[PDB]
Amino acid sequence: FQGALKRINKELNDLSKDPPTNCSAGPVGDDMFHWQATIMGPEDSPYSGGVFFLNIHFPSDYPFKPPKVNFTTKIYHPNINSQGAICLDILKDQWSPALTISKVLLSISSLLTDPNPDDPLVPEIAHLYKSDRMRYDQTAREWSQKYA
Repeated sequence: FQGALKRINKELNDLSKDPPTNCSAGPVGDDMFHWQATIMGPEDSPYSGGVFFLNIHFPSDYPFKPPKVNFTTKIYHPNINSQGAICLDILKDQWSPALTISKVLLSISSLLTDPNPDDPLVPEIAHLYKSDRMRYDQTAREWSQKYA
């Protein structure tokens, strides 16, 4: 998309002018299609105080295809797997070119507060979330401390 860079520039400027709460992101190096992000664990969650890094790759077709967002920090969450993949609706079928990386980051932060156990990337964690929520919560706390 001859116009993807202009849009990533628009978004860089606005994540700068009006940043998402408990989040930051920006380019890494001379490669504008490659961002990194930091998300602070939300306080009303077992991720509280944890500091999570994310890798972002904008597709050549951006904003028509969603960014590919991966956690680089290890994390115990039913919608996030070993490779850092995030099962999030707006990264998949609910993407629109009218969405922004800021909105993506805020939805990820909401996902940390409110997991979706019924659309899991990790079945065992999802099951523990539904059946013994404090076991999941304690582990999420342990992992936040060890890895984040």
